[PDB]
This record gives sequence, structure tokens and C-alpha cells, in this order.
Amino acid sequence: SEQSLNGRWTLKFFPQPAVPVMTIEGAEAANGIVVDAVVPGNVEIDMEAAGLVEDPMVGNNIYKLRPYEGYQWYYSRTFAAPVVTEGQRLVLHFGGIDTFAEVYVNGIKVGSADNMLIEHDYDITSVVKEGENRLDVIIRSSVMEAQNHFLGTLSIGNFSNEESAPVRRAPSTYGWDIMPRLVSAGLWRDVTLRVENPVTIVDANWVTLSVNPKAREASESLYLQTRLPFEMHDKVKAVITISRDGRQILRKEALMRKFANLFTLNLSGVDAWWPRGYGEPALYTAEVSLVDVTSGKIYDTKTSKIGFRTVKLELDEQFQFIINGEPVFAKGTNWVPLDALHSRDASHVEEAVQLMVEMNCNIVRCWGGNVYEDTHFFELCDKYGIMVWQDFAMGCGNYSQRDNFAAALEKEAISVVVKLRNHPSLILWSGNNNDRVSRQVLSRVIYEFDPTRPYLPSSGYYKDPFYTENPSQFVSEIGYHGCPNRETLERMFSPDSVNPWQNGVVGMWNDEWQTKANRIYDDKFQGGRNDLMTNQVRIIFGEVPADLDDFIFASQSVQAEAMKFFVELWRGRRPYRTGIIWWNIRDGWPLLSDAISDYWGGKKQAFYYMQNVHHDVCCLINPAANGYMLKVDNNTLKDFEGVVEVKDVASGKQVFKGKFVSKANQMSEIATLPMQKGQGMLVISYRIEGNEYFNHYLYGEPPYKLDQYRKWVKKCGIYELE
Amino acid sequence: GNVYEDTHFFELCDKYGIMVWQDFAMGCGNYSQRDNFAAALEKEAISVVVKLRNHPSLILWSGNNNDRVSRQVLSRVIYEFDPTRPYLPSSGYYKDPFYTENPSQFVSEIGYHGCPNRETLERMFSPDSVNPWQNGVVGMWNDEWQTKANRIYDDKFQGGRNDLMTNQVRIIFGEVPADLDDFIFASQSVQAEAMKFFVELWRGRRPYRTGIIWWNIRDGWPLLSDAISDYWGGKKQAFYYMQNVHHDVCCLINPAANGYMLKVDNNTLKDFEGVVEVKDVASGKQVFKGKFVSKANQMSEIATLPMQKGQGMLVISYRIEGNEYFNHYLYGEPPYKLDQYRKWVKKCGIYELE
Repeated sequence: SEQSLNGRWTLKFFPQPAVPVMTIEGAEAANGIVVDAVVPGNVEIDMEAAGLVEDPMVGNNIYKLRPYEGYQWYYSRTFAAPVVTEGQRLVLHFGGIDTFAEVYVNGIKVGSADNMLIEHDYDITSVVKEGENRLDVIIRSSVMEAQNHFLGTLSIGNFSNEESAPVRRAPSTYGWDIMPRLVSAGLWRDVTLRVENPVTIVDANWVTLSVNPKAREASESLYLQTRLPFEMHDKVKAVITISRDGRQILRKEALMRKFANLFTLNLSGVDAWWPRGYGEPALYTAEVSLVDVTSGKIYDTKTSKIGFRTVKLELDEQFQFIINGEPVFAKGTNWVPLDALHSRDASHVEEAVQLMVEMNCNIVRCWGGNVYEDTHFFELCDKYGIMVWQDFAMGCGNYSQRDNFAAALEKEAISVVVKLRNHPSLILWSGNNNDRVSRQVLSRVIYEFDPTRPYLPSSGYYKDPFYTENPSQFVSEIGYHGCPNRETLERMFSPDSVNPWQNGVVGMWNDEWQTKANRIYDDKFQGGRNDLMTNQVRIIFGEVPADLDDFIFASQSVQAEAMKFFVELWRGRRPYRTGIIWWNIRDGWPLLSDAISDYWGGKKQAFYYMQNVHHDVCCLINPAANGYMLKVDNNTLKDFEGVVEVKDVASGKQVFKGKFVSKANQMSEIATLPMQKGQGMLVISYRIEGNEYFNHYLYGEPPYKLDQYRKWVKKCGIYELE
Repeated sequence: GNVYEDTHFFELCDKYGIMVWQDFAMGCGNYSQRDNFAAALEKEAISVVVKLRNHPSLILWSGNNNDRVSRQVLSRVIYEFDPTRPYLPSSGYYKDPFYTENPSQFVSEIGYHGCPNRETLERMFSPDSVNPWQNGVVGMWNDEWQTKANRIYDDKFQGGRNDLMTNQVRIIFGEVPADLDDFIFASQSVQAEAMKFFVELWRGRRPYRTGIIWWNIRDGWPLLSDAISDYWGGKKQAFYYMQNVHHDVCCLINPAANGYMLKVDNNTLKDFEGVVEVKDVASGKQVFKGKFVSKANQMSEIATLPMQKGQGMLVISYRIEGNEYFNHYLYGEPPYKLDQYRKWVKKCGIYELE
């Protein structure tokens, strides 16, 4: 059984002195404040519930959490230890400790945590009592831990904070241009008590050796590691079961004559796992149990949903992902922190993944500035067919080449790889970077613990040749600023600061708008990152509107047209272009950013534009001095037939009407359209297998008139001005 | 896969002139890349290198394998503690093109199964299990024979490794003999002809071929294996065949659709002169007689012999500096008749059927 230690804990906080508190008698003796804390949680959530801090999402209140970065946090609770039989093991499991802390059980230290991003398991079998036991965790300041290290030259001056270089925490917690500075602390993931038998499963590594999708065959390997007392050798059998919706497909039983074994399962009548568009995300329940051959008692059982899929990164001799022997075109978003207070991430995962399902992304890149997402995130990507590109947790910056950092990074890499290597959605590991970390440490971990996935050591006007003539087949990062919806503006800003213009002077941002750009520290300055919004609006629409609703529509339209153009340009230049990962789909804080949706679920206009150019089959138009090139792109393994009609919005004249055949996994040209005069919009209507789809193309050259573009969008009949 | 031999082993190889290729103790398998295993392997490598680096017979260190162990740890130990020896990070029908058209100048591993002598069978097997056929059914091994294949764990199954003995016999001699003594002679003859052919093929294709290391000479347990001698000293028939094609100067014959190519190979630094005679065993007809000059450390061709009809054996007799030497060549193509091959071996006058 598994007993949960989540719930109400006791939290005592106080400023950290020159000598950090490491013991219990020191934590109880320190003059501090005591509050009721919820675990999993962040300490700022507990303090806001106590009325001690104000909502950091509103105004400049984010800077008011500054003093608590030098505090210590004393967690303490009491649990009932279950009765253990002789030979069993009692494990205390922490899913998330932020970050540097000493763990005590019954006044005895059981471990010292030093990594925010990985789990920490402790054996407390010999230190527990009978009845109620006391658990104590004394966390110290993450910021002050940086001064225990001497930084290398290239670790200073990067965009990532110097405080983030020598420690193993999410880099964006120290502040970024898309995430606030909120280091925080606390037990931000589950804390559980586990009772393990003498015979228990240490790890079950499922690996697809081969997959024959057209034959509905697959060869799956199970690298099983167990704890097996020698008196249990030749007396325990491993029971392997592959099932789908309850129906049993294969059952293999084998006697456990050694603690580690490889079982190869040659399956038939099983479907392959495919990313979105290229097929179904077929998942099968894989269960392994350790059963006594005499009494039949089950000692342990591991269950998960696995997918039969092969992954190969073909480096062009600038790459292309090969899934099940087929070259897929990757279209997706970068994944940023779901929340600055990362204990709330698990409450956003389901709804945020749905943003990618609605977008019809087939790939997602987990940004190295974020924590590693939990298992439930990958379980969702498994069943929705979203491939996962995982960067290791290092941000814009170079890191130490010494042995201490390598050992800490090796311990972290092995932990996260073992935790995630069995998800079919996971397809790539990246160093996000001569470097020991990217070309030796991380590559050596992938070499030993996951040889079946590739490892990569490193990663104005939207029609400007900088974007157009970029020779990369696979773009990994690309984004344009977009002002959030009015409702999100009124919620995060003070009433007198909702309008951005200080004194009404167009272009000069007030202090609260400068905070939500994002200004990491509270320095009073004018301009900076927010000027990107007015600059991009001034280019496309000539002048920056003074009215807020006009400025919202203008800024969201610039982001919408720019983002839609990049996707249509990459999908339209196949088969040379092999993939596009844009930045980004969702904000992790109430902020002014280049994401296409906010922290509160407010979808910007770019989200609807991007959604209509991410379909499995998409009719689009690419620019040409000869006029318009009507194309259709197919990101599936099937051919589709439809009828497409293009008419001019301002005149109502029909420019083209005819049927098309979209060949599988390729771009097909439909027709070349006559060049229209001046500026305007073409509406693209096409029907495929009884379903209506819609797209558009804005012709002409900037500067455009804002009021004219708005009429064209409303008459196009696709997007609401809202 | 073995321990490191002690000093007395290398002292013997020193005085008998046997070069030693030493693999580090890692077996068919990849190993950890972490620091703990590297430190343990480094401590082990330095110890064994310091212990053995002064023996003249020792000529090569091998990793038996991007790998830290083979391309960093072990190579770094050789770099510092023994820079005067090289370090290498890594290593059916016997006339099938898989063996014949193998382009490697130096073969490191090659072997064929051979049933041990009757005396070794009766010693390691229970009396009712000495005969391999369970219920007399030819091909089905009893449990004790399945154990000595070798079955690592006591799983009751049929077939597996032991089927290699009957398969190789069925190829060369058409059918598997039911009589034990016939099966012993058939299995040992298949191993003997296959092993002798590989050595004669590599020695006969010099100077392109540079060396051959066959597997293996002795068993380390009472077992059914591809070694040419058992744990109790029982020499299989392949040992005597191999011995006659390992001489410093060896007259041998390599196959050709044109017939037979009588060659002589020299693994010395001296030239030798002799007289060689080849006659057919079944007919007694003399096929060739004449003198030869074997140039040092090279293969020299003597003559091309006329192609004989059907199947048979040629006996090769040659005298060098007052010493008689003997070899043979089996011509024709399988399947052969077991009783006919046995007569040819007995009349060849070299190997005893025992």
C-alpha cells in the first residue's frame, strides 16, 4: 500500500542568518512566524492564505515577495508509520523539494536534498518508531546558496541569472522576459509513504525494438530490474501482460532466476503509435508483476500505457524526424512554465495540453528554463499524439566544467531519463547549449540509459528576408508580441493603469505595464521590451492607436498575421522545410508577452489564426510577385480530395473555384491566382469529407489601414473581433 | 570471460615461445560509463599491467569490446604504464562462402562442435545417460546431455545448442548415426575436417592472411563443446588433424574447380628443402612426387594436381631434413559416406580411429 503524506503541514519561516539553520533544535529555537501550509504547495500560497502577502499577479506586487528569497522554511508534520513485516522496506518519497534542505525522521537525518527538479527517496525502515513519527524538513535560501561557488567567466553576464548557474533549479524562477522573478520554495509535489516487499520491482524499461504498422506487428523489449532475495530465486515468476481496453493480447510468464532480465515480446495484432495526423496514438496497457510460484502472492506490480513506435533523427548532409520509418513534418509550440508557483502546475496541465490539442500540434518542446513536467503531462501527450522534445534544465548561459557540477547533473540526468524513457511521446533529449555538460555528461547518460532516443547537444516585418530567406529546414524558436485581451488587462492591472499610456502620451508605458513586460527587478525605466509592441504595430498599420481597444486589436492582428505567415511559409515550402516550433502557446504568469494565450486562458487572436493553418490538410497561399500561389499541405499518411474556393473580400469577386487532390505527407500546388490590385484580403473556403474549413490571405504591402483590415476580418466571416 | 592467469602461466609462455594476447576481464556485454566502475576498472587495470608488463610473451592488451571503459579508461592505463605494447579497444558447411569469402586478414574466433571421446562420455554421464538418444529416438537429447551443452540454469527443454552437433554431422555425412561410437567418430570427423580446412585456408592464402586464432584447445569443465580436447585430457580427433597443419613448414592443398593446389607454408625465418609425394588413398595411384623449396615466412606453390573423380582422399607425405611429415586432403563434395571416410582415414595411415 501507499500512504499519502499530503495535506496540512506546519510551516515556520524566518530570515536566514549568517550560519544557515541545519538542525531541528536550531529551527525550533529561531525566532520565526508559524502558518498552516498545504503540501503540495508553495510558501507564498500559504502566506497569501494567511493575509501576509498580496496577490503577486496584480500590479507591481511581484516585487513585494523580494525579502522572502533570504528566508528559511521549516516544514514539519506527524505521520503514522505502518507496521512492516520482516524483510519489507519503508520508503519516504518526495516528488519535489525546493530546494536545499535537511530531512529528519524522529530527530534523525535521513538525507540532504539539493535538486528542485528530481524526486528524492529515502529508506526510513530503521529510524521509524511505533505509532506517530515526526517528519521535519529545514529548507534554506536558494539565492544564498549561489555564494558557496566561484563562477566561471562565461557563467556571468548571461540572460539566465548568475544565481542559477551553480544550483539545480529551474532557471526561469530567478526571472526571465516571459516569466516573473519568484524563486519561492516548498514541497511542491507529492509526499508519500511506500511499503515495499523484499521482492519488488526496481525499474521496468519498455523499449520498442521494431514496428511493422501495416502488418500490425511489433517487437517490444522489457528491461526489468528487481530486488530479489536469494532465497526467492527460482521461486518468483514475472507475469507480463499486454492489453487494450481490457482485452488481453499477450501474456508471458517466466521464472525469475536473476534480479535483472530482458524479455522480448513479439506482438501481433497491435497498432503502432503515431503523432497527430499521421495516424492514431495507439496505446496499450503494459503490466509486469512478480508472483510467487507456490502461494501465488503478488509481491509488486508496475502498470503503464506504452506505444509501439520507432524514432530516428536524420541529420541532413537541418534535420527531419522519422517516426515508424516515415518522415513527419513537426508543427508545435514551446512549453514554458505553467505557473511561477510551480506547485500549481499539476492543476493547469490538463487544460494547457488541450490548448495544443485544439491547435493540432504534433510536437512540443519543453523549454530548458522550466522544470521537468511530471508523469501526468507525458501520459496526456501519449494519448493525444503530441511528440515531446525535452531539453535538459539549463538556460541561456554556459555552465561549469568542474566535477561537482557534472556529478550533480549526472545524478539529475539519470533520474529524469529513467522516469520518462517509457513514454512513446518522448522522442528527443537536448542539451539546449568542448562543453563537458553537453558533449560528455548528458551524452554519456543517454548512451547508457536510453540508446533508443536521439540526443542533440544544442538546438520587424515578418516578410523581411531575415525570416523569409532563413535557410534552416527546422526552425526551433520564433515569436511576435501580442497585447492580451482587455479582460486580462483589467484583471492584472490597477484600474488607473489598465490604459498603457502614461499621461495619455502614446508610446510611454506606465510603471505597471513596464512590470509585466517582464521587468525582473524593480528598476524604473522607460521603453525596453514593451516597445516591441508599438514598433511592430507601427510597421504594419502605420501609426499606434491611442484607443486601448484599437491598440489591442492592432497588436493582436500583427501577432496573428506574423505567426500565420511563418507557418504557411514553412508548410508551403515542403519538402525542403521539415518542421516548425513556434513560441509560444501559453503564458505561465499574468504578463504582456509573445504567447498566443494568457495564464487565465484568454486566447489572443493569433490562436485562432494559427489554428486554421495547423489542420492535417490545409489550403493556404504563399506570396509571389506573380501573384498568389494556392497550395494544400498534408501532414497525414492518407490522400484527401476536396473543393476549394477563393474570393476577394472587399469586392466579393470569385478568384478561383475547383477541386484538388492532396497527396499524403506532401505539399501539392492547386493553382496560381491572378494578382489583385492594392491591398485586400482573400477568403479561402474548402470542404473535405463533409467538413468545412476556412483560411485567408492578406495581399498588398504594409502599411495597412487598421479600420480597413478590421472590416475585411469581420466580412471574411471566420474570426470575431471580440 | 576468464580470470587473469598467474605469473607461472606467462613464465611458461616465455620459455616456449607462445605470444600472449590478453583481453581485459569483460565479457559479451556493454558496461557502465559511470565513475564508480571506471575507478574499479582503473585499479584493476593498473594492477594486472604492472604484474605482467615484463613478460616477453605478452604482446597485446585488448578491451574485448564512445565507450569510456574501452576508449578512455583502459587506453589511459596502457598509455601511462605500458607504452611499449599495442592496445586494441575491440577484437554449417566449413566451405560455405561465409567462411571462405570472409575478407578479414586476421580471424580471432572460429570453432566447430565435436563430441568428446567415449571414455569422457562414460565418466561425466550416468550409465543410462551415456547414450545421447532418449528412447533411442535419434536427435532427441536426454536431460544430462542437455546439461553439458551447457545449460546454465536447470530449464527442461529439447534442442538448442546440442543440435549443432547433429546438424553439422547431417550436412557432411548425410544422416546422423544411431550407434554411439559411429556418432562419436562422425562428430569428431566433422570438427576435424572443418578446423583443418580453416587453418589450411588461412595459411594457404598468404601473404594476404596474417593470422588465425581458433576456438578452442581445451575445456575447463566436463562438457560437450567445440574444443578439441576435454577437461580430463582426452584429445578429440581434431587435435591430431590440427597438429599436422600447424608445423613450421606444412605441405597442404587448397580447393580449386581446376583441381588441387599443392602448397607449402613456412612460418620461420629460414628456407627449407624437401620432397613431397601425394597419392590417392582409394586407388593407391601416385598423383605427384617431386622436391620443393619453401621460402622463409611465405607461402610457396609446389604444383597443381589433376582433379580426381568423385569423392576420396589424398595422402600427403613429405620429408624435411630427415624427418617425415604427413597430411591429407579430402576431395569431392558433401554428403560423404561415414563408413567410406573411416576406411580412407585408416588407410591414410596417419590417424587412429581409437
